[PDB]
Amino acid sequence: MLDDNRPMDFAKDKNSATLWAKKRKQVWLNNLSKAESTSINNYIKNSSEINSYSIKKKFALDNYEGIETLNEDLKNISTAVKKSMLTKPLYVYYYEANDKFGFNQNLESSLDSNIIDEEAINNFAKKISDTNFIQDGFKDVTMTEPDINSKLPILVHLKLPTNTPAASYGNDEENLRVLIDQGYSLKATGLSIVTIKGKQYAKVDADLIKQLNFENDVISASQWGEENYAPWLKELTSNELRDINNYLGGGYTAINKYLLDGTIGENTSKEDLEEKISNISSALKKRKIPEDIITYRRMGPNEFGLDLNSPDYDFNKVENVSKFKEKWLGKTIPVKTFISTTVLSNNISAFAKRKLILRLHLPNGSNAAYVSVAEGYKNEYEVLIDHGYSYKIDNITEYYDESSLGGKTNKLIIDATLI
Ligand SMILES: NC(=O)C1=CN([C@@H]2O[C@H](COP(=O)(O)OP(=O)(O)OC[C@H]3O[C@@H](n4cnc5c(N)ncnc54)[C@H](O)[C@@H]3O)[C@@H](O)[C@H]2O)C=CC1
Repeated sequence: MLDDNRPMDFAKDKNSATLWAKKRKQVWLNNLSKAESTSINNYIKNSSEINSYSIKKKFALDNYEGIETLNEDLKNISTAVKKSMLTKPLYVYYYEANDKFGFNQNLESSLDSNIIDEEAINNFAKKISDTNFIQDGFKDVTMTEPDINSKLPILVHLKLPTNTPAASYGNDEENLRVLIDQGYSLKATGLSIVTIKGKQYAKVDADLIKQLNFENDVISASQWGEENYAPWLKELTSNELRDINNYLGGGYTAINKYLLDGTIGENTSKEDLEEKISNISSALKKRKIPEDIITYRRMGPNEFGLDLNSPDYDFNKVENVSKFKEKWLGKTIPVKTFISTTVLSNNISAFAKRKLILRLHLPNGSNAAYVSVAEGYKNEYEVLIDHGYSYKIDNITEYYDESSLGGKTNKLIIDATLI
């Protein structure tokens, strides 16, 4: 009922925005548990810390204790906002940085700070297409077109669909914000220039979408693999099953080395390698990925032309993160090798200290399989991707892994699209 006579978009009508939010926020607060009241209060005081923490937690090792009360806030904020789901779409607004669209070209013209550079905006148009932008942590927004200057170059005009958990909160009763639950992504649906207060901003029209992404959800992940790839396991020829099994159990080292640059062990044969590759690849073509899905990979430095002892690989120095972002952002990288990925965001013991975390949008219809359906892959959550695809690099986001086992280092989250 609270959405009855509001529009989908309040535009600049700050007064209508307020009336709607007030009645909504009052009812929602009286529906909260004390633990939820407290956690939403914590989100007002330090939303940044909480959101940063959600990232650390999801990419952690299994035995990650973390910080107790922020585990609580993560849960309570999530259950809180689910008590305030929209009954019809709501457009919302917020100023945004270059970073969140993986864009590092200045959008301002050099001549007039009020005027957007034409070639910049053209590259931006290319860059934001064919990409779902994952939004980490919670996202709080506003109800109307901002009326004040921004130092940021972009205005996002974001459509929240029906049933989005989206709660009215805040200290300023005449400018209540909207608190959006975890787990969502952004898909652009338009680009234009808007002029607010004499200045031009790049306006991104976008839809808020939900991609399948299990993060730490082990029960859901495996249930998905079983349902979608047990028949696949049934149909494997003997040799296909054998050589998938060889690959998985340690054969990958020699197989991907060979795919990468043709290396053969002296006791190894060329023909054995080619036969193994042909049986694995043929297997990976038998049942296309049935729905868009995020998968993850702890990547070694060699995958970006870096050695473990290369100086450029020290991401604890600000300068090295910048030159890496300079080098790979927007780039398409061919992948000659099979790609071992995991559908869980969890760090993995054998690869705990790798600094490069792939977060891959794996499209419907890709030649890949949930191989851990096979017997004796308890605790394995692998999707294996056919060789010869490519990475479109969408974004690079740093976070700091404080853990002793993780390597007490900054690490780079590489959002990418398989093409
Ligand atoms: N790495 C991961 O996140 C996952 C690993 N696994 C399991 O781990 C084992 C595979 O270990 P990995 O080291 O991931 O195998 P891999 O053959 O992909 O990696 C071997 C080494 O070669 C490098 N490399 C890989 N692809 C390359 C390319 N295109 N160009 C240049 N260098 C490249 C890697 O950085 C790594 O140092 C398998 O048993 C698999 O089941 C399973 C799921 C995910």
